[PDB]
Amino acid sequence: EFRPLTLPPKLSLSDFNEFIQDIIRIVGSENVEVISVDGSYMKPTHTHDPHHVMDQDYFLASAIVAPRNVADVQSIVGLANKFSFPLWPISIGRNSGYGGAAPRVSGSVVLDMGKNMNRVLEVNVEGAYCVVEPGVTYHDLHNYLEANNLRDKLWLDVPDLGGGSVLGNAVERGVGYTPYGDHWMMHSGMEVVLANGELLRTGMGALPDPKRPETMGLKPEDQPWSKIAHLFPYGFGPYIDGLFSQSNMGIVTKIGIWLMPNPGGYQSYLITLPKDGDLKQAVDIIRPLRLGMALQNVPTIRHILLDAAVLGDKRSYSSRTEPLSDEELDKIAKQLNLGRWNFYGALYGPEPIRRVLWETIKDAFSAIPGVKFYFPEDTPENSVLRVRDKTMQGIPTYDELKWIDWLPNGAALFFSPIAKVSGEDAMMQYAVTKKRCQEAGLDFIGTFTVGMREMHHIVCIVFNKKDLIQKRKVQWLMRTLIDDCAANGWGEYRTHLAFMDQIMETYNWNNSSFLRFNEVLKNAVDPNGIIAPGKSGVWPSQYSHVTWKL
Amino acid sequence: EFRPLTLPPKLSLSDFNEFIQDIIRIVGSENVEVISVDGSYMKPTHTHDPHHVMDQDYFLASAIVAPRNVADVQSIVGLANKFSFPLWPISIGRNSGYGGAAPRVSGSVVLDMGKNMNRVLEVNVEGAYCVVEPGVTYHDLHNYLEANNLRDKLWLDVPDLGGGSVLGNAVERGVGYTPYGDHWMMHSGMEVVLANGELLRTGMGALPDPKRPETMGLKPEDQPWSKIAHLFPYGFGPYIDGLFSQSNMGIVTKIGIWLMPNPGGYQSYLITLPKDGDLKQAVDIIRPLRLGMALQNVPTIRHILLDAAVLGDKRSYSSRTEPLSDEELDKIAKQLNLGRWNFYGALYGPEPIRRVLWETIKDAFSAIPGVKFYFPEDTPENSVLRVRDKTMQGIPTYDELKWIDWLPNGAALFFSPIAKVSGEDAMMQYAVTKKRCQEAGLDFIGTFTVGMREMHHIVCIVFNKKDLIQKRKVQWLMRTLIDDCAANGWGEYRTHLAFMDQIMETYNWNNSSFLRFNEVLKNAVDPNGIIAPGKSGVWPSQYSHVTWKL
Amino acid sequence: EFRPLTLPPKLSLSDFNEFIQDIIRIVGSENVEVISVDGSYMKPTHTHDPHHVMDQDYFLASAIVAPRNVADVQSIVGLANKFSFPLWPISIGRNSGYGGAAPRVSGSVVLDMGKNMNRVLEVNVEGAYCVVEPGVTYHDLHNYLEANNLRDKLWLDVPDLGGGSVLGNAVERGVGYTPYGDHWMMHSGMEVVLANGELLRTGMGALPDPKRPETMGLKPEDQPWSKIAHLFPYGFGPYIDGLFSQSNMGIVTKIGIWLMPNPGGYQSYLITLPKDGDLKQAVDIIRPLRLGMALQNVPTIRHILLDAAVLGDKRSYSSRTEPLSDEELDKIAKQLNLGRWNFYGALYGPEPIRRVLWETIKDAFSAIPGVKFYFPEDTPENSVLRVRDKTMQGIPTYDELKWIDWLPNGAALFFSPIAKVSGEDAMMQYAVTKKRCQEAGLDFIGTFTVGMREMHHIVCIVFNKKDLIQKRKVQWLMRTLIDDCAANGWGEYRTHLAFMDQIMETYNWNNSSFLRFNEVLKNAVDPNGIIAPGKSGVWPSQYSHVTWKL
Ligand SMILES: Cc1cc2nc3c(=O)[nH]c(=O)nc-3n(C[C@H](O)[C@H](O)[C@H](O)COP(=O)(O)OP(=O)(O)OC[C@H]3O[C@@H](n4cnc5c(N)ncnc54)[C@H](O)[C@@H]3O)c2cc1C
Ligand SMILES: Cc1cc2nc3c(=O)[nH]c(=O)nc-3n(C[C@H](O)[C@H](O)[C@H](O)COP(=O)(O)OP(=O)(O)OC[C@H]3O[C@@H](n4cnc5c(N)ncnc54)[C@H](O)[C@@H]3O)c2cc1C
Ligand SMILES: Cc1cc2nc3c(=O)[nH]c(=O)nc-3n(C[C@H](O)[C@H](O)[C@H](O)COP(=O)(O)OP(=O)(O)OC[C@H]3O[C@@H](n4cnc5c(N)ncnc54)[C@H](O)[C@@H]3O)c2cc1C
Repeated sequence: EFRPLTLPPKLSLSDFNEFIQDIIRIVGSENVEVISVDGSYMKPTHTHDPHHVMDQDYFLASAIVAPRNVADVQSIVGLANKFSFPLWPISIGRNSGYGGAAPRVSGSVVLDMGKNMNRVLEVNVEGAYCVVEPGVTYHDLHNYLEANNLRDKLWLDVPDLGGGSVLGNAVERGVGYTPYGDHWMMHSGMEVVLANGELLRTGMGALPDPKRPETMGLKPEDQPWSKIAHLFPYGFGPYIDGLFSQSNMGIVTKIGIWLMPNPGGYQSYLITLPKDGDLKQAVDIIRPLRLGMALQNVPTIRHILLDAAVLGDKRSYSSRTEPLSDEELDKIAKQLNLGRWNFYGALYGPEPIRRVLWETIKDAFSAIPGVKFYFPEDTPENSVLRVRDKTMQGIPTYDELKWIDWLPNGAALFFSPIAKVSGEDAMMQYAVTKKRCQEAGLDFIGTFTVGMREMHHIVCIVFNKKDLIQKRKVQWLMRTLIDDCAANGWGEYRTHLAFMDQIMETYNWNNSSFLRFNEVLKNAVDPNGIIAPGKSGVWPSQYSHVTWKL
Repeated sequence: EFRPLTLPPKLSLSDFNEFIQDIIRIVGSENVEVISVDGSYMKPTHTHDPHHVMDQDYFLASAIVAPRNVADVQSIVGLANKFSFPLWPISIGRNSGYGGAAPRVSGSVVLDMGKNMNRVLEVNVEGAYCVVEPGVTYHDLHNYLEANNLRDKLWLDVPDLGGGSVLGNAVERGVGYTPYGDHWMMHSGMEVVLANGELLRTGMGALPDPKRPETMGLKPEDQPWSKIAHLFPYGFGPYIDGLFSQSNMGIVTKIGIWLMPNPGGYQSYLITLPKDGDLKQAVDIIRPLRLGMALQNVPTIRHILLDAAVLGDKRSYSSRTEPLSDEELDKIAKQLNLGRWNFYGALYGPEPIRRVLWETIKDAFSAIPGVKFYFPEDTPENSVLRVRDKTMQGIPTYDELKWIDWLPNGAALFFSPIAKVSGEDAMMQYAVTKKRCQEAGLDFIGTFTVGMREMHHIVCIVFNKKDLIQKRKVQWLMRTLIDDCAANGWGEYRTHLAFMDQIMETYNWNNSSFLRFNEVLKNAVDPNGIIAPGKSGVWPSQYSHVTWKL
Repeated sequence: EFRPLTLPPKLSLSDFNEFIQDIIRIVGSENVEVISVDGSYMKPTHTHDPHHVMDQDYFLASAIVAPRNVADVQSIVGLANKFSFPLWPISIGRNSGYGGAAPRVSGSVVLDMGKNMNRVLEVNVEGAYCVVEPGVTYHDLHNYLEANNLRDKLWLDVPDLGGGSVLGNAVERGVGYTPYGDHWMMHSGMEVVLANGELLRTGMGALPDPKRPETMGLKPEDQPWSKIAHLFPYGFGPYIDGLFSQSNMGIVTKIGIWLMPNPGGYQSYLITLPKDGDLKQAVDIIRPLRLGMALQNVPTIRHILLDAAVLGDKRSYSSRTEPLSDEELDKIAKQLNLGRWNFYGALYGPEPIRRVLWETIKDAFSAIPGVKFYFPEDTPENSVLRVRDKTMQGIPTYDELKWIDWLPNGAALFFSPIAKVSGEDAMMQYAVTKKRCQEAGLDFIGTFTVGMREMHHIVCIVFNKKDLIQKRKVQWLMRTLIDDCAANGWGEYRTHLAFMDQIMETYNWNNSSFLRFNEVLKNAVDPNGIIAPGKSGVWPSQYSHVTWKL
């Protein structure tokens, strides 16, 4: 195809056409798409940001290319290196709130790994691990377990929605809600295509499977792994895996992800905290419990509007364009039988062990007046608890997508700082965030997800994507939260394409020593700068900081 | 000081002398040492390998330099870069069985970070972490906790001996025996001096602590960390921490290590397995128990000779120069009230939870005929269980050093492959290893340490370091084990200076893609190749592979 | 001389010694100084910052070198380039409050141009200009005019103290108080030694004086200038002069500065403004008057404590360690017969024109209740008006040095933002600055100097240089003021060595385009980076930003 809306830097129309004809020859006209529609969560867009905070076509692919297999990715990298054409690899492209599948550099080729590199490569029972390609969503892996009846031996660990890619999410250091919720830490053994196009496998994945007649003559990509590849992540020498998470250091083609054995017992629960201020003592109560494993999974502390927005848009609770008052938030909480903060958790394993932990939890939470305790059965059919009850056992749902519809043409942008696990720090972060949302004309919507010694604070900014003024207030809000949080010693763990530079600039101890070190690494492994330039604020030397940073 | 036995590559005597005078002016004559004695575990040698498998002076420093602080390390790096002088950083230098403090390249300056960079920088109760410099041995950190009474709030995680550096051990991906036994995974926030001499801090350590009057004007090295630095390891962007473990990518000056809260209950235990063949069923029993967390810590399966060697040298059990027969191992086991394999573990937490897990463990292990169960009280005063009862609660001991004295001038060399957690794989690795020890004229001595989905098989080769013929059989044994194990699909997780190249060559999937990628990274960050060239087989471009590899 | 406390980067002791011997052979032992005392304003120190906000030896020369002439500077530049030794040129080195004579990079050679390159090269009556070398202080040029009776034809333009170098001050874009107060704009024709060591002359100074018998054979440095050299600054082509002010682009050896003809009438005056709040209306009154030239010179609006501090230390007005209250400032104002703000100006020219402008000024200022008007005769012997009456006619005094002694071991640090000439903007800047001084435990001391469309706000931070806690509060105050002011859209016009990087980082529109452009220029003209690296935040490529910025 002939003429794209945006060409990547320094490339001529003729070169773009020579390039696209070269790729069409490799992958088939059916797998290549030239951009000369926001779509849905259902069938994600792969050209731009469906939840566009900047203009809709601000972050835009010149073309979307779907490799059929690893050999196609090596060839496409060969061609991107020959023509100096930047690639933007995606797995599923549902990074909603983080830019969807849009490239950081406009004119890049969006590399859709997901459409054809789809396979559940292995489900190993005794080692309790799975091996997956980029296109395996959580829903897909769930169906795979069900079809082979593996559900009674191994459980999954899923984020709030089930359509994300198991690999994509793990390489972004995404989070789920069972004891295996730290997705990046459950990995072991990854396959990567380097920027130079060579194949690399990490850890014990570098220890080759001994030759045998049955595997002779296989392409590298298609060779099995040695026995400890997906069991012990470290291998020998430098542990380079982390270089591939949240980076532009390579294209991840395969990954092993450890899976939890059916625990032989499960019980989810909801603890309702009546006051807005009860966040402080709840978190102080969580702290010791999380550290000594009374709290096994990743429990979450949801703000009343996150549950309300799952249940119905803002127009169903008030016909007010401005942010709900404190008094209106108490009314909504009362109407839903929830508190101002709602703590969701789960117990795993034998009844005798659950019983004792549940008594410990109940007892500690009782120091907060008005606390109420519920199991799924005790709540209404449409309750969030009934949805999260599936979530904390590794079953994928899509119910939580509905809070994005809080406003008319609801688009989401996530502000994701980390807080200490202490009531004091949590209140401070909340107060700082709440204040700026108010100044911006937006309701505060958020969840705290409880890690062992930290909490990920997912502030959910929802705005109408067809309101120019509010889009501008959101950009102002985001950039100010970034700065206020940094001035309070909190950094974000993950962000959207437009804020990558400003968030990396916040990690500037000792005159930006961390970004300089990362640049050095990137320019050595990618001398033509073709793999996702700018991802995480890391720019290869051919991209002037002046021209490209935001 | 004037004339060293061995100069580093390409450096003249005149330049060595200029360099040393330059360093003496920086650190003081008392902190520099020119080598113009194997010592002890008590006062480790810092010039060569005390457990020398090669000739005693084969791996030798030209000089030993002790920086007083981080400014001194930056200045030494600056001088090493000016003169192209290789540095071999050590923390404590007790890497016995792995080369002690010896440099991979002879003529290097051994950088003793531990002598003056000694401080326990912070013990944070609420965040349950500690922050340490290279000189903090486990014993040191234990005494710090005792002195401030922290013992009742926070426990340590220690390897078999207490003299190791908490940081040194973790950057080697060392292993301890409590639930926080995976030392490298308990870290969060490191400070590194790069090869260019710049200071870097990883993760959230890159998000600076907000200015305040009290900390103004501090040198970078001396600035505090922001709140989440030692609570959430990831930070933002590429997670580069693993680039600094088992590597020559930089000189670690500080690290935070997460510490376990007193569990509120503890009970250690020993399960004796009568037959040599009971390893298979034991491991199959361990498998599910480890995966479902009935086994909380890192339990170990010790071979009867490892416990015997702790209790007395070989001469005290037989006056035979050849390896003990099977029948003699049964007699020794009987004499000590141990099995042929001895399973050591521990239970943590409230009595009601310990009770239930202990009944589950006992029950599962009962399927093996002749199994006996003991608590420390049930065994003799000198028992290994009583020593490990301290070990599995994070209390440092030195009792286990005695197995090194199995033979007259006993030296240790560790062969450390990983095995699946399956009886079949374990028996096979053991059989392979046992056969070669026998061909070599050595007793098989080893432990299996149980990770979640893998076991670390520490084969403890002990040899007389004044026996030339046996030293040679030891090198033959090691090199053959390496190849045999790789041919059965097992790689080693850590090794000694003399086998680093042969073990990295084993991790050659896709034509050594892993090592090539590592070399690219090393040459970019260390253009003069001054930081520990050859560490893990990774050689900077100025070190010919032909000249330097073993 | 053998061993300096601090060596410049990458240079050995041997090279330092070769270098120094080379310079001693060029300039004489009497003109070189090796540093192996804060001194006074009387005999300034040339080794470090006498008003040290950082540690006293934080910014320190390795040696001080005094060239006898321009040939010596070219030879020193040649040697600095051969050895890669950084030079820190000073003229007089009285940059008190801005770092004194201290180099930005410690270990630099401080190039004392003033000691021997001292000459008033020319005073031209018809062209009303003077030509000076670095060593000509204002006092010196005043005495030259007096000695030749030029006082009745030409006046000087002096800053608050008379000891500064006429050239040094102008290349820093310093400010004086007569109609020729914009010192950098009164220059025309400069001589510079470039970093490559070549001699350049700017503007019409590049159009050579036509040969004549009398000037044949002169060294370039010693040749006269052509007729328009000091009359028309521009010359032909690119006007590169500004590249040499506040820069490290070269070493200024000569400059011409335009001088005002005796105006044929002069009258200074003081307008006292009773209330703290009267700043707003005063500035709005100033605005139109400045723009239409009723206000001829650079009038100043001094804060009551600046005049009080000239008259006596803080101990003489209160024995309070904390900052004076509002009520105490009113008492002090009353005691001195001053307002809370005191406007100092002057009228120039014939009586009939002065009369009319004075009636216009008086009238406009009468809209502020309680305003009082004074001529020098009307005030006491020790009054500031009597001192500034000399200052606004270009006569040098040293009376104003006394406010530095406000506190026991008083040191000064200047915070120098620019403000619009509007009451609203002035009040806002003052409020911002006042609040932070208070949080820091310091009295607010400052002056506003009135440019045509801008005001220079000289906030005079005075602190005890032997108080560690206060030195730290001072650094906290400065760094916070910088950020607060930038967030309100004000940047500083000049600063101290320790804040140069943070102030240049503030001038980051379009991703720091201004600094990148400056770095490109610096690295082209100074490939060895020897001329004052880091001056104004501008670092040559051999100085890592990570290592060197503050
Ligand atoms: C309502 C809602 C709820 C959410 N809840 C959660 C939650 O609970 N937990 C959570 O973690 N996230 C959550 N998210 C964030 C995001 O939606 C999910 O994390 C999702 O799984 C990410 O999209 P994707 O995995 O389909 O991947 P992709 O868009 O494919 O994103 C992968 C990204 O990682 C890189 N990448 C992906 N594949 C590759 C590859 N093969 N090679 C190299 N780089 C690659 C690229 O940077 C890319 O942009 C939520 C989002 C929404 C809208
Ligand atoms: C009887 C015996 C039992 C043992 N049991 C165990 C056990 O149970 N578990 C276990 O893990 N180990 C064990 N060890 C192995 C080893 O002795 C210990 O791990 C010990 O803690 C390592 O030495 P050190 O920590 O003093 O470190 P060092 O010798 O200081 O070694 C650190 C090594 O890591 C690197 N390094 C160290 N400090 C730095 C730094 N600051 N910057 C960059 N690189 C650095 C270098 O490569 C160096 O050689 C045992 C050894 C013996 C002899
Ligand atoms: C009480 C007090 C009051 C002050 N009042 C005023 C005031 O009213 N107005 C004002 O402008 N300043 C004022 N100053 C600031 C400063 O003290 C004066 O500006 C003083 O004239 C500067 O020092 P110097 O001229 O002796 O120069 P130097 O210290 O010699 O400084 C010149 C600086 O410019 C550069 N430089 C100097 N000479 C050369 C050269 N030959 N080549 C290249 N670069 C060169 C260097 O960066 C150097 O650090 C005041 C200071 C104090 C302590």
